[PDB]
Amino acid sequence: TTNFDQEALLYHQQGKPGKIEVISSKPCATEKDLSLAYSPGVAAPCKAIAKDPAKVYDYTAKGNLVAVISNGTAVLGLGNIGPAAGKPVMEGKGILFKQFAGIDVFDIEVAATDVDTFCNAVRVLEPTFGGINLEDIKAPECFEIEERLKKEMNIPVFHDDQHGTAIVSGAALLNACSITNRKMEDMRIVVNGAGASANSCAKIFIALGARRENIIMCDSQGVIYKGRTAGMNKYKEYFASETEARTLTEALRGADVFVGLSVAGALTPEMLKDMAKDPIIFAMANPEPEITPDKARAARPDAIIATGRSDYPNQVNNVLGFPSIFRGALDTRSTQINEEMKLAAVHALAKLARMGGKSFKFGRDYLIPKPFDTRVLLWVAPEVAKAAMKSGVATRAIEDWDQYRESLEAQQGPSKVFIRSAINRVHQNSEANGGELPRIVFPEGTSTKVLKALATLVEERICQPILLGYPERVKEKIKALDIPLLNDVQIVHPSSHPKYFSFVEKLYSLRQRKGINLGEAERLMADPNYFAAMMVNMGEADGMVSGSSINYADAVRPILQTIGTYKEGIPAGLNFVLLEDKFLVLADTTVNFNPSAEQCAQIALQAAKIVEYFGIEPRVAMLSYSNFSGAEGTPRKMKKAAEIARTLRPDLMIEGDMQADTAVNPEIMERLFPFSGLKGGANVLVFPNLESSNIAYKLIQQIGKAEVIGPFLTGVRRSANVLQRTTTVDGIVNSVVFTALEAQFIKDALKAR
Amino acid sequence: TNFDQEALLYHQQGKPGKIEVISSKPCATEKDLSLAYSPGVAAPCKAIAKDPAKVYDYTAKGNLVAVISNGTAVLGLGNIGPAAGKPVMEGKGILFKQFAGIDVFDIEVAATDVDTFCNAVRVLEPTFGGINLEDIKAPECFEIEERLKKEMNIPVFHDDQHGTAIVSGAALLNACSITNRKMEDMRIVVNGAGASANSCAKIFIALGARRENIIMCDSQGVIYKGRTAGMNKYKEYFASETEARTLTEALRGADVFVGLSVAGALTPEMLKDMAKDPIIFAMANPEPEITPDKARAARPDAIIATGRSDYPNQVNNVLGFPSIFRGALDTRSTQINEEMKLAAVHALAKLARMGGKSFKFGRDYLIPKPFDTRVLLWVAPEVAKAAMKSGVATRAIEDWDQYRESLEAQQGPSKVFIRSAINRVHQNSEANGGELPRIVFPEGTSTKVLKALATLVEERICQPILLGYPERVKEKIKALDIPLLNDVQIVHPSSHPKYFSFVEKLYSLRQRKGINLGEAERLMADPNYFAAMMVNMGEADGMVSGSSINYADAVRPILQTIGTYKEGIPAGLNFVLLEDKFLVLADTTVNFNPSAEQCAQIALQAAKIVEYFGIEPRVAMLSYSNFSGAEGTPRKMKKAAEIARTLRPDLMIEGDMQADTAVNPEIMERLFPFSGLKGGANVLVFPNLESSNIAYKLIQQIGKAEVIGPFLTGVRRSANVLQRTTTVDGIVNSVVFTALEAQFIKDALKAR
Ligand SMILES: CC(=O)SCCNC(=O)CCNC(=O)[C@H](O)C(C)(C)COP(=O)(O)OP(=O)(O)OC[C@H]1O[C@@H](n2cnc3c(N)ncnc32)[C@H](O)[C@@H]1OP(=O)(O)O
Ligand SMILES: CC(=O)SCCNC(=O)CCNC(=O)[C@H](O)C(C)(C)COP(=O)(O)OP(=O)(O)OC[C@H]1O[C@@H](n2cnc3c(N)ncnc32)[C@H](O)[C@@H]1OP(=O)(O)O
Ligand SMILES: CC(=O)SCCNC(=O)CCNC(=O)[C@H](O)C(C)(C)COP(=O)(O)OP(=O)(O)OC[C@H]1O[C@@H](n2cnc3c(N)ncnc32)[C@H](O)[C@@H]1OP(=O)(O)O
Ligand SMILES: CC(=O)SCCNC(=O)CCNC(=O)[C@H](O)C(C)(C)COP(=O)(O)OP(=O)(O)OC[C@H]1O[C@@H](n2cnc3c(N)ncnc32)[C@H](O)[C@@H]1OP(=O)(O)O
Ligand SMILES: NC(=O)c1ccc[n+]([C@@H]2O[C@H](COP(=O)([O-])OP(=O)(O)OC[C@H]3O[C@@H](n4cnc5c(N)ncnc54)[C@H](OP(=O)(O)O)[C@@H]3O)[C@@H](O)[C@H]2O)c1
Ligand SMILES: NC(=O)c1ccc[n+]([C@@H]2O[C@H](COP(=O)([O-])OP(=O)(O)OC[C@H]3O[C@@H](n4cnc5c(N)ncnc54)[C@H](OP(=O)(O)O)[C@@H]3O)[C@@H](O)[C@H]2O)c1
Repeated sequence: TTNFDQEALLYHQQGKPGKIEVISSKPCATEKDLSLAYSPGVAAPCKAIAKDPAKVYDYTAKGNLVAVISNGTAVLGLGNIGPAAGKPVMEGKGILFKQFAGIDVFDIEVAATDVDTFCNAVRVLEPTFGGINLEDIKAPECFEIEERLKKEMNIPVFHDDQHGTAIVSGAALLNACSITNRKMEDMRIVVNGAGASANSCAKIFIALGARRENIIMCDSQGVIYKGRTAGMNKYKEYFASETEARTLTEALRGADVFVGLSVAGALTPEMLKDMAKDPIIFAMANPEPEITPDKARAARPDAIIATGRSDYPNQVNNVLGFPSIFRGALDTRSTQINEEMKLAAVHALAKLARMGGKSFKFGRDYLIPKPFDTRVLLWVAPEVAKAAMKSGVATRAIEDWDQYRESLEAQQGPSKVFIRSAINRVHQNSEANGGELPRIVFPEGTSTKVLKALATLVEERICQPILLGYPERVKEKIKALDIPLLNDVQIVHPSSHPKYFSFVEKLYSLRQRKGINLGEAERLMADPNYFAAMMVNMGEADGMVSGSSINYADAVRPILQTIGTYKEGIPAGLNFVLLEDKFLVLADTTVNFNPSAEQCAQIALQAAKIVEYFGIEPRVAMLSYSNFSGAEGTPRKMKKAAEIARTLRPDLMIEGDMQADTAVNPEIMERLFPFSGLKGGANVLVFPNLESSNIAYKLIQQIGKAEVIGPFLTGVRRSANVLQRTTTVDGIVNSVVFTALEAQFIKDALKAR
Repeated sequence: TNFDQEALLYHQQGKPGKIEVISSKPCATEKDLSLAYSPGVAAPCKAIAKDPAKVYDYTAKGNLVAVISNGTAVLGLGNIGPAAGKPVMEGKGILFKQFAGIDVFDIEVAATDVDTFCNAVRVLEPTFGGINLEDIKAPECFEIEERLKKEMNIPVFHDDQHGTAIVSGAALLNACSITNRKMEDMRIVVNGAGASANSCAKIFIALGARRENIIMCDSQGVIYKGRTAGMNKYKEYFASETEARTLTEALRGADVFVGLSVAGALTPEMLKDMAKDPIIFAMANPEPEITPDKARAARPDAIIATGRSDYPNQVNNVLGFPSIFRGALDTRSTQINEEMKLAAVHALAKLARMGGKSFKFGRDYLIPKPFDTRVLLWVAPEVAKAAMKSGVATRAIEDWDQYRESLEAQQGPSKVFIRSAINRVHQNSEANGGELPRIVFPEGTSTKVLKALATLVEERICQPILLGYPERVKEKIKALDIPLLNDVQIVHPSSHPKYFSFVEKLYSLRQRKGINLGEAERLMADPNYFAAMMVNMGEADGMVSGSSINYADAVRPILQTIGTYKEGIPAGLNFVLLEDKFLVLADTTVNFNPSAEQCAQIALQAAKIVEYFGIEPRVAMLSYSNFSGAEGTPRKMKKAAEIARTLRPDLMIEGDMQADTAVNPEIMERLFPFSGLKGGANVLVFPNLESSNIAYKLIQQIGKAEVIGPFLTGVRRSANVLQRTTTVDGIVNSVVFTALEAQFIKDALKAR
């Protein structure tokens, strides 16, 4: 097993067994609350439901809970493994459910291998569950089970295989047809394979506007022809086309859309020559796609390529369809899931792809929205609800949409989507630039944490790393760590680069009158930190990430000495604390020992600019130990800093001084100090000295369940970032992601000048 | 209906459910998605293919029970349907999680028929690691229990019958063993041997009783031979030899009276006719069967242990199912065995028989209070012993020390710290003749203070001496509609009989510090100064203030009047109660910029409090550098750590560190293995006021941990100052700990 395999194995091993747990929604520790929960004060909701049964949806979590039910017979690529071993997949499905829609998930791995036991056992769980997701059931049992369940149950039932990927496939097909200006009246599709996904795709395409005679079904044995005596399954013979294309090679003559859903290797360049004008190719059977996009473009440049892998664009992911469907169904309190909801979802996905703080560009490489696009939910969950306003079988029938919009936004706070949006923005910036990752120089080439994070960063295509150090030693360390992904990395020895002496001359010219001459300049450039700073300054790299193996002072001194600050800029750290519904920005945590009022105001302005880059209105607060006291010492300095920042940036909302609770709690400020101009809480917090900010952010990172990312060195001319020496692998990954974002922004700003 | 509306908020409150499901493992990134979803999620699956039992090592099956039901008998109500019973099942689940740390699902089976219910629960076997099916109808409960025990391996447990049996046996064994009678030969009569009483009688006969040695008289008369009224196939398991039918003749009141059903049937004439030492268990209906006062008045020589929460000797299921099911789960036990039931009842009896002290085992402490922390820590290991002895646990058994460590970790400070503080307050009050500490509140006309005082006086913690106008505060109390405050003591500072003596003593204290008789008379009108003088002169045990005014103006009179003891420095002490440990931040209120000696003294004081709370203190002098010793704060922190080490050479106090290095053992061991601090630091000493204040306030607000404080340490007497931005529950916690400190200081002053 590789390093990733071992990490995945230990993912469910370390700490508490499993991944999911059940906790009280609100705190319950007091004896009065315990009596409210144990003494017969909890019988009152039962009596309330007694007079109104359906009202239970508002009297419990049933309306916000989804079953995830499987028998362990179609677990990914494992085939039949039994319900016992199908538990971690259900846990992962529930994790994805909560991540992408915010719905509580109950994973039930029922041991009903027989169809009758499944049907007569699932039906009895109806009154206590708000919706069921069937999955991981092998054919042909799954089709019959779902068909019986849909009629025999009065609450929505969804199958991730019978109505799963086919929604994203239909959205991609709609976008491809719009690109090719071809209507659904005369379209040719050959759905290779005879699995659940193939039949689901065929059914939804037929219900979408395709003609059943035009479409054909192909499998391992061959194309189902008229009067076929092989494959006596009812579902297989249902999608039987009267033709003579049993041969695989000749079955694709004049094929408008490949939509291939068979194992890898079923497509060849000679086979690719058999497609019709402007064909569309779909991958299948991860992790090996049906055909590589590069060879498809080389052989047939007029074609359109869609894949099921993260590496190549146009990723068909099953996570785009189910979470929004279920969120819309439950919030609208729908009593069933019909084809109208799925068609509405397909239309919404196609519309979103056709048309944080930015988006992609419509084209041949963007037919469906990326799975990391949060707006997906906001653009398809209401639409399903819209279908619930027309199709029917839905109670409640919410009359508002903005309230629904903000309710949906409440379930996608920064703690869930901030890093995902940052990585998506990095990908958008790289792809819009031609497809080159920013060059990030790592002075610590022989650092275990840096290399272990570089494996993930290279796999995720975030940055192009340039490790500094002796090539032999870093290669030995990579081989010892067993990372078969950094073997092709670029390693640059400091005193071997062709531009090394140019860097020495540049540093000598910069600081000739600051205590450095040629003899000292060469020795300084021998250091990896100074060489990395010079590389970043001179344009040989976009950014740099150092300080993992040394203290912050001697890791940030070369950056300030070489790269320096820009006009009217002060170097300053900056941390993002990603809470449930907001992210706070603490500044500064790393550089300034005891900033004055002017320095505090400048730090506040820099932090506000960084916040505004992310599309969030900044509200600065000058933290202190006193609430608008203005007394001698820190309160006076914070008051003066707030006034200076207000004069510099009048349109903002700055106020000081105040304590942390007054700043970050709008209710406290409104109740106690209604005169202050800061309304709604503060997302930017400027600290009086270094000890306060450093200790506060480290304590929040350690003992607080919230996640902090940083510190990021702001106020420097180029994109230089220093990691805290106590960082972890994930901290390095996040910091490198945001360093790549900053480097791309700085490079784009430089170019557009 | 706000009590129901509280759960309706729990059902809306930006959260539409009483319970919710979160992810213990992180899920925020594409790598995390690959780890949790396909194709990475296939990697553990192939691991489980070799051995199915490895699910207990991979998935959350081990810590997963369910409250299965059908709504046939839900709480104090008859048949209601599976749909309408969900809130009570969710309450059972949250009780499970709170008192045992067990994740629990809420499944309702919409089937009154036995066959479908049994089929569904049997087929849910690999889904769940344990079954706590509860609130099903009877006597079909016996049938479903037997069928499920015979069908699948995982332990099926009916909470009602067996938990009632365990609690009844625990209350009965100690009572019988102290009444000069035996539970095996002396003819006990009891009341009931059916449904839950059937399990009660089975537990009794397993604990010494029998069918022939013990004559059983039922709640529904008697289930002996003859009369066939209200008979079923599962009732004659305890036929007796008494041949009478009427309660007067069938029941002669021989040894005990354990009623579990039917309305109140206990007459004073019958209690007089009872032979000797009436042991009465009158849980029965949701409503009390017979009130304990009437039964006690009927027989003065009677020892009555009712089964209601309104009276002492409480009987509850929280001493039953949680600990025993935790024990069964931890060993991956197969099915449910009687031996574990007798082990649990013996553990409860021993715990009942054997902070500062505990309530005397007499007529009031037959069983401990049904929320005590030691209950689980005692019952669960014994249930594990029984499960191992019965040979039903497939999983191997390790040393019991690690098991006890895990059981203790199941209930960290965040769940039990305030409750244990309240219990210690009550124990100190009981050990002091029932007197409560007198706490004087300078702000007698503060809405938050009065609202918190309602709960504080309802919980019997402190005695308010609210200062201010005797009429204005009464008007405020009437406006806020708090009845319990109608009997509190209101003192006008300028009209108290001891006002002039206090003025004279204040003038004597600070005659050479800018205060003369006129200025002392002017200052004693201040409620803060008067409360401080009251505490200093012993007329009140403690005081809390600052809920409306800023900290400086609220703490200056305390420092000027009460002062600091020898070798003491005033400091603010905050407790951050995390899931596994509690940190102590100091100082957060007073010292603008303490020096090395001041920081060392603050650390010593904080270590003293931590030692008082029964935890080994580990001190860390926080800074922005990691053992750098550079000019400025790092050098001051290093010097302070050295001074504190020389002062108390038995604690582990380590240099200057960042917060992450201090509170994380892994970072400390990996980066700085040359240090003397091991296992993390539970005491943090900050270099200045801004750092500590901002850190504690930010942790309180944006963190998910509970911060209680700040507490004023280093003063001669008990006197705390609340934060201006405090809430009602914060005031409640601060007053609880102020009362605890006042009791400790009064006890210290009583001697010498
Ligand atoms: C995540 C963590 O680990 S946080 C740890 C806490 N932080 C620390 O321990 C480090 C705190 N900072 C410091 O100790 C220092 O201020 C350092 C390391 C930034 C600089 O060391 P110093 O001896 O003060 O300065 P140094 O000689 O390196 O100065 C380098 C350059 O920075 C510039 N500089 C430093 N601070 C500032 C500032 N606030 N504004 C503008 N320029 C500045 C100087 O002008 C100088 O430029 P020059 O070469 O043209 O003269
Ligand atoms: C994306 C995130 O997460 S952070 C988002 C932050 N949002 C913002 O709006 C950031 C605000 N702006 C900034 O931080 C910066 O000032 C930026 C991004 C505008 C970049 O400013 P820069 O382009 O680096 O300024 P710079 O001073 O280098 O450019 C002016 C010229 O002076 C030159 N120059 C100035 N000082 C020096 C020096 N010491 N040595 C050499 N050249 C110098 C530069 O080479 C440049 O010349 P060029 O354009 O021919 O190459
Ligand atoms: C929870 C929150 O909101 S925390 C808010 C942040 N904290 C604050 O704003 C308050 C910080 N503390 C202070 O400002 C001051 O130190 C105060 C208010 C406590 C008192 O300091 P001063 O106002 O200078 O005191 P003052 O001159 O009135 O004397 C008061 C007494 O306190 C004593 N005292 C004050 N600080 C100390 C100390 N660190 N050690 C010993 N004694 C002390 C003085 O000796 C004096 O006693 P004395 O009259 O017998 O000589
Ligand atoms: C419980 C928690 O959570 S925190 C745990 C840790 N807490 C602590 O350590 C708090 C410490 N608080 C205390 O009171 C200390 O334990 C003590 C008892 C040692 C302090 O002693 P003090 O309160 O200073 O009193 P002291 O020992 O001086 O009293 C002896 C005599 O001096 C007299 N006295 C002392 N100071 C004065 C004064 N200013 N004016 C008049 N008489 C005085 C007392 O009247 C007493 O006389 P008596 O024998 O006739 O009764
Ligand atoms: N969007 C996605 O990335 C996505 C979504 C869902 C599922 N999946 C993948 O789908 C798989 C599970 O579902 P499935 O229905 O695809 O399983 P599957 O039915 O086993 O997939 C292959 C089947 O297609 C037929 N087939 C056609 N041409 C074939 C050929 N040349 N070689 C072999 N078989 C050929 C065979 O069926 P006959 O023997 O009956 O002819 C074969 O059993 C997993 O790999 C899962 O990851 C991917
Ligand atoms: N130890 C505990 O914490 C504990 C235990 C149990 C109950 N309670 C409390 O008691 C309430 C629940 O009541 P419950 O009925 O489930 O438990 P219960 O009153 O202790 O059980 C008595 C059972 O006997 C039967 N019975 C026979 N005659 C009866 C009569 N006249 N009235 C009532 N029942 C009669 C009923 O079963 P049939 O309907 O099958 O005859 C009933 O379920 C809740 O408030 C709950 O909190 C607490």
